[PDB]
Amino acid sequence: AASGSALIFDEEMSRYKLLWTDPECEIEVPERLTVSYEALRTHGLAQRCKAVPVRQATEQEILLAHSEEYLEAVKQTPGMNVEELMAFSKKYNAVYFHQNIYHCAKLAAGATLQLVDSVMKREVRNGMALVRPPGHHSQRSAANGFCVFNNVAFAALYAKKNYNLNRILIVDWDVHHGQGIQYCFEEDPSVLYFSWHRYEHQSFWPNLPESDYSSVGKGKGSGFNINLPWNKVGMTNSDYLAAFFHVLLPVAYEFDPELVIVSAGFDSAIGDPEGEMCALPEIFAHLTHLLMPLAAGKMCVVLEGGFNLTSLGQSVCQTVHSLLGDPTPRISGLGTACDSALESIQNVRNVQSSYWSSFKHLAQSETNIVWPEPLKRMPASVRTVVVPPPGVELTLPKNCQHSISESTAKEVQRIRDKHFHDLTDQNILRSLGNIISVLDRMMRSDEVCNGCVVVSDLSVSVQCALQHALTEPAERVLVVYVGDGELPVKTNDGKVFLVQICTKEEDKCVNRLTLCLREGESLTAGFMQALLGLILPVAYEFNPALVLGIVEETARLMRVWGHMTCLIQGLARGRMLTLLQGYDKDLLELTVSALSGASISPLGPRAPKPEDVEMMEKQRQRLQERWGLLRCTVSESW
Ligand SMILES: CC(=O)NCCCCN
Ligand SMILES: [K+]
Ligand SMILES: [K+]
Ligand code: NA
Ligand SMILES: [Zn+2]
Repeated sequence: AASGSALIFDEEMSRYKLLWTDPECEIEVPERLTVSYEALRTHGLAQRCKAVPVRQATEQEILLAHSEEYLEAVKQTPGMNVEELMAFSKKYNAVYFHQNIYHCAKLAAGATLQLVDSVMKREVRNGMALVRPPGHHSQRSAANGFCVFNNVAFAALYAKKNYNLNRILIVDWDVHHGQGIQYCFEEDPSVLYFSWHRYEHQSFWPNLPESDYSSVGKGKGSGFNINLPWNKVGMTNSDYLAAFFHVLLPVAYEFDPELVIVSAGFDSAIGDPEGEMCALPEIFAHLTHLLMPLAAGKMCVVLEGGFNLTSLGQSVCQTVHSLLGDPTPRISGLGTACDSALESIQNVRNVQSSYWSSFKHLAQSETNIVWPEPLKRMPASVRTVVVPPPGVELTLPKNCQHSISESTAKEVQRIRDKHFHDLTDQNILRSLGNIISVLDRMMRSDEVCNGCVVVSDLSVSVQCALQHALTEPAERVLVVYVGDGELPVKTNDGKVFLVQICTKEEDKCVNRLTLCLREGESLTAGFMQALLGLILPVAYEFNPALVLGIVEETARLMRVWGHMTCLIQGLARGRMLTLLQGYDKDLLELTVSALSGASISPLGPRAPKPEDVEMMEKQRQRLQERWGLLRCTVSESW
């Protein structure tokens, strides 16, 4: 199984720049690359990546996406003087040429292809290419918007040709529309393109009618182009995460790509002069994290734009941190998307409702500048500690470890002699020492991040885990419970949110999300739909300090548990304690595997039950006034 993250970079791509006055182009500078790599070096991230050399894209590789006439014309720019380079540049929109830019464009393209090969040959899990010039605006026969050749379009076409891939997802979180990518694949259903972008009702460059939400692709490609226009500046973390939970992710997990390519422009970050958005660099840690369960983690991140040298370095670092599996930073202050974003979100969901299962219920009435410096991120010495039943030894990943001090044993006796007088079952009393011992390593030590304990008696286990977390203190605790019945969990004072997956149904508490999913073959689609559209929005807004997972022994869990514990590690810096009632070798191994940051096997294929969709939207109705990140329509004003 693949391990490690590639970092592809070369100083040569910094050796072309603008040679005449042009305020439109002067923001695209060599230092974008140098500042980004040096930021990775400063924080020790570059040294943890597998360096892979750049190469030149060949002529034949360039012809995958560009015309012979355009290549031939660009191939002549190395021989041009300054006056001739200016005249050549003025044939195109917002792009400049330089004696060395043709060379650098072939390197940017070759670097991208190197990244695709390293990931697809399983030599690395994932990676990032820091390249200049950017690519996503370039077109079959035109340079455009600082881009000469379309690096990310190359990558998808190359992955199709050489690895026979049938489904590729391109995520373009740059603040500009990648119209070159859209045109490239607009008729191709094998490539799903998603783009958000500053649009302002077509008044923002590149001012194209087809960058609007109504361009869904053409022909056999209808539905595989998703545009989410931002019609006001100042979009925040909440807007970006609402886009992901309510548009991108439901479509991505349904599509089930075999490879993910990110057009990663960080001009969507606070401080950027082109974007004027307000999302913090930390959000890219989560945008990366939320996509990593796709395609068994095979993700190729390719630099596009980003022009505030400081937000640029910090957002690059947050992305590589997540590629390396480091714990995600906590995002505070999340809430409803703004009205203009909710309007863009409802509009794209409505037009896409003809093509995607997650949105299908919408089609019928019956169903319907300064910001703080990012904190340090670093992997735990031992990421995951495990406490199997006594005697059971397992083959653990190299970053896991098996489980009991005297300090702890006195605490268990104190807890026993106060709250469980009649308790003598020394197997339960063992698990209490394990829970307290594991939690203390999780909360106190930076050396342990999360853990999993097998228990026998849920009530005493859950009470001791929760109460020990709440007095540490962990300001807030998110409980995720798979099972029926009521637990010793009080959700009245706002310190606990309880997500419960059951079979019965329910309650009026707004600190509680109960999901009664009908048994059958459609539960996997239903669970994933609840996870992305309900569980994750609430969990993100709640912002817990610890996540407590609980699985009843009586409980189609194996198919989705791994996706949940991977995605839920976006909360609480990955600090999750899972209690498994009873020994199940497979469930315990999958839990440890996902907690430790291993790749998750893809879901494959379908469509969920209408009764389940109805049940889920009733929950959204009931909760979205308190938890606004749940909202995916504009609220009705009085
Ligand atoms: C790569 C990129 O972000 N290009 C933006 C072009 C701006 C034109 N005003
Ligand atoms: K974009
Ligand atoms: K397409
Ligand atoms: Na110009
Ligand atoms: Zn851009």
